[PDB]
Amino acid sequence: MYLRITNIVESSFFTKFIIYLIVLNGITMGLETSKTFMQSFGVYTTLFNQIVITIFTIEIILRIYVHRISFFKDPWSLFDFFVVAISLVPTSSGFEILRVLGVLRLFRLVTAVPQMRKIVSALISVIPGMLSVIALMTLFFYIFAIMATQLFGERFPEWFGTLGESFYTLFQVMTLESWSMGIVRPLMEVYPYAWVFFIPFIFVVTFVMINLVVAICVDAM
Amino acid sequence: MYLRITNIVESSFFTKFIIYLIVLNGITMGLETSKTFMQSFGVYTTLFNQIVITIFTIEIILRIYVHRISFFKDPWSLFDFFVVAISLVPTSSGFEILRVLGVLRLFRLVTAVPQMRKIVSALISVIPGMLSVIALMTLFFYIFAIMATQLFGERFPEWFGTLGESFYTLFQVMTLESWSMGIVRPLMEVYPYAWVFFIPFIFVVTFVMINLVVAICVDAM
Amino acid sequence: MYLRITNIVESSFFTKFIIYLIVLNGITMGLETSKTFMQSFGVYTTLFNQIVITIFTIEIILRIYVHRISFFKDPWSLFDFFVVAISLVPTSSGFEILRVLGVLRLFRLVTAVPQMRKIVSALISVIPGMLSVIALMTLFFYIFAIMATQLFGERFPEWFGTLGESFYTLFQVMTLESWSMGIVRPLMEVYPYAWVFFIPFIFVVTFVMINLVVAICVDAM
Amino acid sequence: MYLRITNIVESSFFTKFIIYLIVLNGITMGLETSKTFMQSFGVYTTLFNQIVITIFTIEIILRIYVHRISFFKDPWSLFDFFVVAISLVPTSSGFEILRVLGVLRLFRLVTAVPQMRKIVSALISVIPGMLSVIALMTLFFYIFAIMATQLFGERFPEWFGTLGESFYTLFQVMTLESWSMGIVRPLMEVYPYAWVFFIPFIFVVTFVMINLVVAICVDAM
Ligand SMILES: CCCCCCCCCCCCCC(=O)OC[C@H](COP(=O)(O)OCC[N+](C)(C)C)OC(=O)CCCCCCCCCCCCC
Ligand SMILES: CCCCCCCCCCCCCC(=O)OC[C@H](COP(=O)(O)OCC[N+](C)(C)C)OC(=O)CCCCCCCCCCCCC
Ligand SMILES: CCCCCCCCCCCCCC(=O)OC[C@H](COP(=O)(O)OCC[N+](C)(C)C)OC(=O)CCCCCCCCCCCCC
Ligand SMILES: CCCCCCCCCCCCCC(=O)OC[C@H](COP(=O)(O)OCC[N+](C)(C)C)OC(=O)CCCCCCCCCCCCC
Ligand SMILES: CCCCCCCCCCCCCC(=O)OC[C@H](COP(=O)(O)OCC[N+](C)(C)C)OC(=O)CCCCCCCCCCCCC
Ligand code: NA
Ligand code: NA
Ligand code: NA
Ligand code: NA
Ligand code: NA
Ligand code: NA
Ligand code: NA
Ligand code: NA
Repeated sequence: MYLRITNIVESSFFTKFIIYLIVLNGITMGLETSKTFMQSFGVYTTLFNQIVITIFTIEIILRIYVHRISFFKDPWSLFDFFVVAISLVPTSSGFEILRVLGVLRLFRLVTAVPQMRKIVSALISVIPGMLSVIALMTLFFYIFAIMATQLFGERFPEWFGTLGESFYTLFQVMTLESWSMGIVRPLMEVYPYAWVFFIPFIFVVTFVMINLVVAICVDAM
Repeated sequence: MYLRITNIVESSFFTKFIIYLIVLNGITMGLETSKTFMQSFGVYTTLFNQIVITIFTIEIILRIYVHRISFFKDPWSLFDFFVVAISLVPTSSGFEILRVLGVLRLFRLVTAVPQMRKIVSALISVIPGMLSVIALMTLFFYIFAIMATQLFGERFPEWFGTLGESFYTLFQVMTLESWSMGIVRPLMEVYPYAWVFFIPFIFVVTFVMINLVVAICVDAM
Repeated sequence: MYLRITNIVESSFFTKFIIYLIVLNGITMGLETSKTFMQSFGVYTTLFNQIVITIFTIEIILRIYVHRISFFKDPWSLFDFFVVAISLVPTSSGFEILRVLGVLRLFRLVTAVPQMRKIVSALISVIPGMLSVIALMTLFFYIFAIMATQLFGERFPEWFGTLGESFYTLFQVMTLESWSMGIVRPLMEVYPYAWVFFIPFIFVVTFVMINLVVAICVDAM
Repeated sequence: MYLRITNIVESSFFTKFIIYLIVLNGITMGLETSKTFMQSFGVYTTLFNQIVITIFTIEIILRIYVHRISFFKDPWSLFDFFVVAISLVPTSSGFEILRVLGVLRLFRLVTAVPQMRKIVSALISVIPGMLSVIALMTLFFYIFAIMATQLFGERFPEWFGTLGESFYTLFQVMTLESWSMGIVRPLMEVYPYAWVFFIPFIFVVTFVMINLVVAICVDAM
């Protein structure tokens, strides 16, 4: 019977039907946002959702027999697998984080549809030639996060009280968001030389970012 | 008589006259801004405006006889047509949006003048090789807008109470405007892990923008 | 005697002496910033300044005889000329704007020193192949400035009350500075669809900027 | 005995041991951040730290005998030397800046590990072909800092009262952070034409940054 199901799974109908459900489930997910819609067509949509996930677990099961070991060596299938399993976890229990991560299954639209695969693939293939710079950056943040924590955390707990708060804050400074009016001007009211820490930080982190972007421009070319 | 008008329309004088009215109408539109100017030369300018639009409907009518089917297959002509038709709708009725969309006819300066067409054309031709990325991005926002709405909308209605509000807020975050001091620091006062949602969002959305620009740099070359 | 002065003007000493005064005057200008320095060495520096400008008017006069018509066809000489004339206007009278524009003479360091000329020249030569885009942008701003003025100026005078205030505000939105928390969120409290005006504005203006930068990247390459 | 130590120092074990201590010290530096961890394992970590720095002074001393004059002509060795010497200065005395600059020794991970050297080297080699532009920029800030100080410092001391304050504020404006809502809108309430100073400043400074990046894009290619 292997070939009988294999010709189902491999068919255009099968794929088109799945893509059809993605778009349908996607639309219905946005409708579940409205409190109004849910007081009317609430149960309609709730049952519709348990229907789709069933059709998708079957689909994933059918796909696995047809592909066996090849399935679990396909990034796109693994994604499909993990995103459907997330969606499988019971409505209650633990936390509702899982209930929300369910919406991630709309990314199956990238999986099921080629051309989307193409862009995602292109975007991703750029990432390996970045990891050395990313690593450098992460070491850099880690070193300045520790300095900021022990230089400013006592008198500025919310922003630098903790290694994590300092990472967060340093990230924010990197995006240049309120770095002066909101963080460094207030800091200087106690520590007039705080600028000797953040200006060089901003220069480096910006300089790197420019280089990182240049990398992708030159390397893709 | 066809050719008699065709030599009018196709002439150098004709175009130069029209461009002359654009610049004249454009200048007059900026003066209609001054409350002072309107209490003096109010009626002067109001009559001048109904005159020009008449001259432009004639022009569009003349252009259509001379070009017929070719006219409505010319992007620039269509623009000219639609931007003049907007301007034709009566002074009152419905809303005053139409009175304002009238000023869009100054983009007729781009139509009437070559060299302008060229740059607009150059800018636009870049857009097809972007739609896959734009599509990816739009799906991306939609998935995160839905997550944010159901994760933050209850306790943060202004920013995430509604799918549209979440789209808006997520857009703002993408521009990096006040994303931390204005949105994510407040959110974390209730949801200490909100940062697990917005930092990866900012990374992805930034990464893409960088790639999108790299695309245009490499692809234009 | 022409050649006698021409060999003075053309000498290394002459140029080196002038550059020496630039750096000296530049340093002294920063010292004139200190209220403390001026209560001590105030008169020392004040006389020193009238000395230098004299040496520079002579220099410009000497240079003109040696170059005649060629002088006033040299951008760098013209700059040198106009920046020294600004500096010549009496200490009082009219406004003190002139007293401040004097510091612009430190840009003579770019003039007098080659290599600086080289970078400035390189930076400038890029500008012609931008003017079509700049023109487009300026028309664009002008059209949206007028729309914003008549859509938001009544209820938001500070930001859109006037064509100029609208230009200013639209510029600010373009830099993405507080565009949402500071301008468009407040606007939406009265005009819930204000977002239909500013989001498309931001997209266009950003898109253009990206293209403009791409232009310089591809064209220099 | 020279060669006896040279085979120690030059060995694979030796380097691997040192990198092992870097990562160990780095990890331990991040734990010294926790107030909790220090009341427990406080002395454990404090002793561990004086141990490592000893091991590193030995290492630097061993490396110097093996390399002599070549050592102090190696950028990476010099860094190693200076970053370890910082770490040597006694726990108290003067200020605690030295205690903090100690954490800079984690950049030893860049020294000790190849591939890291490569990226740092790649990033740095880009800097020479920038110094002309940096120089132009520095002159530029200096001229405008002086203008801003004497135009705005009297009525706006916090932001422009002093040449250094003006440098700081002008830097912030360059990052575009709150330049309008936070600095130029307030300034205009007293000086309605302040915009004639900051808009052209923002244009020039932005233009240059764009060019500077274009330089690195074209020049790296
Ligand atoms: C890799 C480059 C970036 C690394 C640069 C790190 C430099 C850190 C700058 C210090 C910023 C503020 C730190 C600070 O503690 O505040 C200023 C202190 C004065 O306060 P402090 O003495 O700490 O005691 C606090 C008492 N209170 C609350 C009443 C002020 O007094 C000072 O801290 C003065 C600091 C001036 C010397 C710093 C210049 C050294 C640059 C590093 C050179 C080697 C690496 C490149
Ligand atoms: C490639 C094309 C790009 C065009 C470049 C755009 C440059 C436009 C600069 C206009 C900026 C002036 C705005 C301003 O100063 O405040 C707004 C004022 C309102 O002041 P207000 O006190 O209410 O009354 C003015 C009194 N009056 C009429 C006797 C002068 O109201 C006015 O000033 C109205 C002045 C409007 C003149 C605009 C002329 C631009 C030519 C347009 C060329 C293309 C047309 C399609
Ligand atoms: C590679 C990226 C790494 C992250 C991927 C997923 C990792 C999942 C970690 C999540 C674990 C912690 C999240 C969590 O506990 O939920 C926190 C809240 C839900 O409310 P909750 O904190 O339980 O209620 C406290 C407030 N109260 C008591 C006053 C009601 O809701 C929140 O704000 C959580 C923040 C959202 C993050 C949860 C995952 C969404 C991220 C999906 C996209 C990530 C990149 C693609
Ligand atoms: C290529 C290298 C890049 C390295 C990647 C950097 C990622 C580091 C993530 C650290 C973020 C965690 C920060 C955080 O959660 O809050 C700060 C806490 C303070 O909390 P606290 O309540 O005060 O006490 C902690 C209790 N304890 C010790 C028993 C666990 O204090 C701590 O959590 C201290 C934890 C520090 C562990 C850091 C390990 C990073 C390895 C460094 C590798 C390179 C070394 C040269
Ligand atoms: C191509 C760029 C075009 C601009 C180039 C130069 C054009 C010169 C136009 C200046 C004419 C108007 C300036 C002016 O009136 O001075 C305004 C104030 C001085 O105080 P003032 O307004 O007289 O006092 C009123 C306040 N009160 C009564 C309470 C004391 O001080 C100010 O805030 C004026 C704002 C500074 C602009 C003056 C020129 C400096 C720009 C130099 C760099 C421009 C680009 C390189
Ligand atoms: Na301030
Ligand atoms: Na703050
Ligand atoms: Na805060
Ligand atoms: Na807020
Ligand atoms: Na808000
Ligand atoms: Na506001
Ligand atoms: Na305001
Ligand atoms: Na302020």
